[PDB]
Amino acid sequence: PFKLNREVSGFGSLNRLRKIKQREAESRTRQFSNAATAPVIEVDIDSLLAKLN
RNA sequence: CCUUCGAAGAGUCGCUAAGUGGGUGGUCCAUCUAAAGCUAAUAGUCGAUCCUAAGAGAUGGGGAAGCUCCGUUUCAAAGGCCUGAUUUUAUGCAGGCC
Repeated sequence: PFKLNREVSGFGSLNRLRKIKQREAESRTRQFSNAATAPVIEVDIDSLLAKLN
């Protein structure tokens, strides 16, 4: 398995607000319906890996 | 016009208060509302210049209505220097000496 890089790494004020903004966008990209018939969520891996590389 | 409400200056008045309270007058009555404020009518070479001596005298602080006085290192945050791969949640100075 590949060792990727986390999006925001730090706890200073700038990094803490980066974390806030990154979590705020996670409520809209990785949605899970908690249902048996939930679809498998597929996203744009190219952009994410651009963030994680 | 109708209806529902309706605060009031304390080390102050007089050691130290009150809220139909209080202040001042009159032989019970009369009159005002303090302790807040505004408002017109011939020298690098000789000396000084530099250094400190007895002493004087700022700052810190204190007294006095004040012009000013006391006190000279005093319960003052009274200033200089050095080191470092750039300082470990990521490039907002850390440590040391007198």
